[PDB]
Amino acid sequence: VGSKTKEGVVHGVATVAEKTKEQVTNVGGAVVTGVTAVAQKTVEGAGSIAAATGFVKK
Amino acid sequence: VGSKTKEGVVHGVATVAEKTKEQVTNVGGAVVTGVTAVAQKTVEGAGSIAAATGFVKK
Amino acid sequence: VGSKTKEGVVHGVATVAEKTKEQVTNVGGAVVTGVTAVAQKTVEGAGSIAAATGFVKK
Amino acid sequence: VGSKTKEGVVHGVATVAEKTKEQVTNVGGAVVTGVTAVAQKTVEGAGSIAAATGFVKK
Amino acid sequence: VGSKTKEGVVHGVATVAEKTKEQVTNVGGAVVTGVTAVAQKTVEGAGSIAAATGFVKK
Amino acid sequence: VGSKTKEGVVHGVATVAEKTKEQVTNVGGAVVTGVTAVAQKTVEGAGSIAAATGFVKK
Amino acid sequence: VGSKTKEGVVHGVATVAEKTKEQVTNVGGAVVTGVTAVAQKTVEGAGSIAAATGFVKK
Amino acid sequence: VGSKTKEGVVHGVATVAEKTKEQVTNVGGAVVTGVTAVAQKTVEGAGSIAAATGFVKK
Ligand SMILES: Cc1cc(-c2ccc(/N=N/c3ccc4c(S(=O)(=O)O)cc(S(=O)(=O)O)c(N)c4c3O)c(C)c2)ccc1/N=N/c1ccc2c(S(=O)(=O)O)cc(S(=O)(=O)O)c(N)c2c1O
Ligand SMILES: Cc1cc(-c2ccc(/N=N/c3ccc4c(S(=O)(=O)O)cc(S(=O)(=O)O)c(N)c4c3O)c(C)c2)ccc1/N=N/c1ccc2c(S(=O)(=O)O)cc(S(=O)(=O)O)c(N)c2c1O
Ligand SMILES: Cc1cc(-c2ccc(/N=N/c3ccc4c(S(=O)(=O)O)cc(S(=O)(=O)O)c(N)c4c3O)c(C)c2)ccc1/N=N/c1ccc2c(S(=O)(=O)O)cc(S(=O)(=O)O)c(N)c2c1O
Ligand SMILES: Cc1cc(-c2ccc(/N=N/c3ccc4c(S(=O)(=O)O)cc(S(=O)(=O)O)c(N)c4c3O)c(C)c2)ccc1/N=N/c1ccc2c(S(=O)(=O)O)cc(S(=O)(=O)O)c(N)c2c1O
Ligand SMILES: Cc1cc(-c2ccc(/N=N/c3ccc4c(S(=O)(=O)O)cc(S(=O)(=O)O)c(N)c4c3O)c(C)c2)ccc1/N=N/c1ccc2c(S(=O)(=O)O)cc(S(=O)(=O)O)c(N)c2c1O
Ligand SMILES: Cc1cc(-c2ccc(/N=N/c3ccc4c(S(=O)(=O)O)cc(S(=O)(=O)O)c(N)c4c3O)c(C)c2)ccc1/N=N/c1ccc2c(S(=O)(=O)O)cc(S(=O)(=O)O)c(N)c2c1O
Ligand SMILES: Cc1cc(-c2ccc(/N=N/c3ccc4c(S(=O)(=O)O)cc(S(=O)(=O)O)c(N)c4c3O)c(C)c2)ccc1/N=N/c1ccc2c(S(=O)(=O)O)cc(S(=O)(=O)O)c(N)c2c1O
Ligand SMILES: Cc1cc(-c2ccc(/N=N/c3ccc4c(S(=O)(=O)O)cc(S(=O)(=O)O)c(N)c4c3O)c(C)c2)ccc1/N=N/c1ccc2c(S(=O)(=O)O)cc(S(=O)(=O)O)c(N)c2c1O
Ligand SMILES: Cc1cc(-c2ccc(/N=N/c3ccc4c(S(=O)(=O)O)cc(S(=O)(=O)O)c(N)c4c3O)c(C)c2)ccc1/N=N/c1ccc2c(S(=O)(=O)O)cc(S(=O)(=O)O)c(N)c2c1O
Ligand SMILES: Cc1cc(-c2ccc(/N=N/c3ccc4c(S(=O)(=O)O)cc(S(=O)(=O)O)c(N)c4c3O)c(C)c2)ccc1/N=N/c1ccc2c(S(=O)(=O)O)cc(S(=O)(=O)O)c(N)c2c1O
Ligand SMILES: Cc1cc(-c2ccc(/N=N/c3ccc4c(S(=O)(=O)O)cc(S(=O)(=O)O)c(N)c4c3O)c(C)c2)ccc1/N=N/c1ccc2c(S(=O)(=O)O)cc(S(=O)(=O)O)c(N)c2c1O
Repeated sequence: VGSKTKEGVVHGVATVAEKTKEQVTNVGGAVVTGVTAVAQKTVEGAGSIAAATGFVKK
Repeated sequence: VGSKTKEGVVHGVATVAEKTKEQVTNVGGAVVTGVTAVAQKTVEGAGSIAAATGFVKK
Repeated sequence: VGSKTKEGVVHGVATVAEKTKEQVTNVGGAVVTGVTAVAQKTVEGAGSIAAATGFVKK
Repeated sequence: VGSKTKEGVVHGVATVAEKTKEQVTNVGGAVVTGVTAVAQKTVEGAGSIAAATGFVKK
Repeated sequence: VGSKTKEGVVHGVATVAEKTKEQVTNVGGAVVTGVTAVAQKTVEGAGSIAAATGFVKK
Repeated sequence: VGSKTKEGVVHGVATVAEKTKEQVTNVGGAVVTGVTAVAQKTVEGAGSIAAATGFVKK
Repeated sequence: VGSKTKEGVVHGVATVAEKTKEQVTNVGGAVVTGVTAVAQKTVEGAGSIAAATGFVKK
Repeated sequence: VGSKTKEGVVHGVATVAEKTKEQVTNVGGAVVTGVTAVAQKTVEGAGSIAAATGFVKK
């Protein structure tokens, strides 16, 4: 019962970022800026890769 | 009972970002800016890759 | 019962960041800026790779 | 019952960061700036790789 | 008399070759197979980048 | 008389070769297989980057 | 008379070769297989970077 | 008369070769297999970086 399982895989990626200026200003919240070539696999779990989750209150 | 399973896979990607200026200003909330070549596979789970989830209140 | 399992894998990545200036200013919250070639696999667990999770209150 | 298990693996990565100036200013919160070629595998555990988790209060 | 001169330049390239098998058989001649991101600039010269130049005779 | 001269330049390149098998068989000639990120600048000269130049005779 | 001269330059390169098998068989000629990130600048000279130059005779 | 001269330069290179088997068989000729991050600058000279130059005769 031979079973192969290629899951949550990422291969053969090539990004090129040319940026003269890159700022992230944050006042009161969350920021999630740059993600590249990210992989995940959960079992009885909750995956949440890029989750900027803000709560401003008073 | 040989079963192959190629799931949640990402391969052969090539992005090129040329940006003279890139700003993200945040006041009170959330931001999720740049995601590229991201993969996921959950089992009994809730996947949520890029979720900027704000709550401004008073 | 020979089973192979290639899960949560990341291979063959090549990023190139050319940036003249890159600032992250943070006042009251969270920031998660640069992630590249990150992998994960949980079992009875909750994976959460890049999670800037802010709570501004009073 | 020969089972191979390549999980949470990261191989063949080559990043190149050219940055003339890179600042991270933090006032009251959290910051998580640069992650590259990071791998994880938990069993009965909660993986959380890059989690800038802020709580500003009064 | 300020003169800028961006000549013979190549920047921001990202190729991705996925090939299961790649053969080059040569019997009597020339072959020039793979060129990528190549640049040149001659002055009183003859540029000739990829020149497979065969002469079969008797 | 300030003159800048960016010539014969190559920057920001990222190739990714995934090849299961790659053979070059040569019998009587020339072969020039893999060139990547190559640069040149001659003055009173003849540039010739990849030149497989065969002469089969008798 | 301030003159800058960025010539024959190569910077910011990142190649990734994954090859299960790579053979070069040569019988009677020349072979030039793998060149990467090579730079040159001649003055009263003849540049010739990858030149497999065969002469089979009798 | 301040003149800067960045010529024949190579910087910021990162190659990664993963090869299960790599053979070069040579019978009667020349072979030039692996060159990476090579630089040159001649004045009244002839540069010739990778030149497999064969002469089979009788
Ligand atoms: C993209 C880019 C931006 C800037 C630059 C310049 C100024 C600046 N802000 N300045 C401020 C700000 C505020 C001021 C304020 S306030 O806001 O009220 O507080 C007040 C006052 S005042 O009351 O005293 O009047 C000021 N004076 C303020 C002020 O001066 C900022 C933010 C940015 C400069 C240069 C620039 N880019 N340069 C170029 C220029 C050339 C580039 C060239 S080339 O040489 O032309 O071939 C090529 C290339 S490429 O090959 O890579 O494509 C480039 N990328 C080139 C390039 O990027
Ligand atoms: C990367 C880069 C940054 C900037 C730049 C310049 C200034 C600056 N802010 N300055 C400020 C700020 C505030 C001031 C204020 S305030 O706001 O009230 O506080 C007041 C006053 S005042 O009342 O006294 O008037 C000021 N004077 C203020 C002021 O001066 C900042 C923030 C940034 C300019 C240029 C620049 N890039 N340069 C170039 C320029 C050239 C580049 C060239 S080339 O030589 O042209 O060929 C090539 C290449 S490439 O090969 O890599 O493509 C480049 N990348 C080049 C390049 O990047
Ligand atoms: C950077 C920057 C910041 C602010 C700023 C400063 C103070 C401030 N006050 N905070 C308050 C105050 C009161 C609060 C009160 S109250 O008193 O009862 O009313 C209550 C409550 S509560 O109930 O929630 O408890 C609060 N939370 C209150 C509160 O948070 C706040 C809110 C903000 C403002 C402006 C600012 N400017 N940023 C700059 C500044 C400069 C920039 C420049 S320069 O070179 O300097 O010219 C250039 C450039 S660009 O050309 O590149 O785009 C920029 N983008 C620049 C830039 O972005
Ligand atoms: C950097 C910077 C910071 C701020 C700043 C300063 C103070 C400040 N005060 N905080 C307060 C105060 C009071 C609070 C009160 S109260 O007293 O009862 O009213 C109550 C309450 S509560 O009830 O919630 O408990 C609060 N939370 C209060 C509170 O949070 C805060 C909130 C913020 C403001 C501005 C600022 N400027 N930054 C600059 C400054 C300069 C920048 C320049 S330059 O070169 O210098 O020209 C350039 C550039 S750019 O071209 O590259 O974009 C910039 N972006 C620059 C820039 O961003
Ligand atoms: C760096 C920097 C800092 C601040 C700054 C300073 C003090 C300050 N005061 N704190 C307060 C005060 C009161 C609080 C009060 S209250 O009194 O009841 O109201 C209550 C409460 S509470 O209820 O929460 O307990 C608080 N937490 C309060 C509080 O935190 C705060 C909040 C902030 C401000 C500005 C600032 N500037 N930064 C600089 C400064 C300079 C920068 C320069 S320069 O070369 O110097 O020109 C250049 C450049 S760039 O060109 O490269 O972008 C910059 N970015 C520069 C830059 O970013
Ligand atoms: C020359 C030659 C080549 C091969 C052969 C077969 C398969 C193969 N690839 N294998 C696979 C397979 C699976 C892959 C999987 S999976 O399915 O999920 O697990 C995934 C992935 S991936 O994740 O990376 O996408 C892969 N890349 C996989 C993959 O590459 C490769 C690269 C090469 C096989 C044989 C071969 N030549 N054999 C010869 C050759 C000659 C033979 C000759 S003769 O000399 O020509 O007369 C005679 C005789 S006989 O008379 O005795 O019958 C023979 N038996 C001869 C003979 O056997
Ligand atoms: C690889 C291969 C080679 C040849 C082959 C062998 C000998 C040969 N003889 N040479 C002669 C002979 C005489 C000359 C004469 S004469 O005697 O007066 O007439 C004169 C003159 S002259 O006047 O110019 O001086 C000559 N030059 C003469 C000359 O050059 C020559 C010319 C060629 C033949 C076939 C051959 N097969 N190749 C293979 C062989 C096998 C291949 C296989 S397998 O696994 O092995 O089954 C598979 C596969 S694939 O499925 O992947 O496509 C392949 N492609 C395979 C493959 O390509
Ligand atoms: C590898 C291979 C080589 C040749 C081969 C062998 C001998 C040979 N003889 N040369 C001669 C001979 C005589 C000359 C004469 S004469 O005696 O007066 O007539 C005169 C003159 S002259 O007047 O010009 O001076 C000459 N030049 C002569 C000459 O050049 C030559 C030219 C070539 C032939 C075949 C060959 N087989 N290779 C194989 C063999 C096997 C291959 C296999 S396998 O696994 O083994 O099944 C598989 C595969 S694939 O599936 O991957 O494609 C292959 N491609 C395989 C493959 O390519
Ligand atoms: C020349 C030759 C080569 C090989 C051979 C077979 C497999 C192989 N690779 N192995 C694997 C396998 C698994 C990998 C796995 S896994 O599955 O998850 O565990 C993972 C990974 S990864 O993580 O790095 O991606 C791998 N890289 C794995 C991998 O590389 C390599 C590199 C090479 C085998 C044999 C061989 N030649 N053998 C010959 C060769 C010739 C033989 C000849 S003859 O001279 O040609 O006439 C005759 C005869 S006979 O008459 O007695 O039958 C023979 N038996 C001959 C013979 O046996
Ligand atoms: C490797 C290999 C070699 C040859 C081979 C052997 C001898 C040979 N004879 N030479 C001659 C002879 C006579 C000359 C004459 S004459 O006598 O007057 O006619 C004249 C003249 S002259 O006038 O120029 O002076 C000459 N030059 C002559 C000449 O050069 C020559 C020419 C060639 C042949 C085949 C060969 N096979 N190679 C193999 C062999 C095996 C391969 C195998 S295996 O595992 O072993 O099954 C597998 C595989 S693969 O699956 O991975 O593709 C392969 N590719 C294999 C492979 O490539
Ligand atoms: C390794 C190998 C070598 C040769 C081979 C052997 C002898 C030979 N003889 N040379 C001659 C002879 C006579 C000359 C004469 S004459 O006597 O008057 O006729 C005249 C003249 S002249 O007038 O020009 O002066 C000459 N030049 C002559 C000449 O050059 C030559 C030329 C070549 C042949 C085959 C060979 N086999 N190699 C193998 C062998 C095995 C390979 C195997 S295995 O595991 O062993 O199965 C596998 C594999 S693979 O799967 O990985 O591809 C392989 N590729 C293998 C492989 O390549």
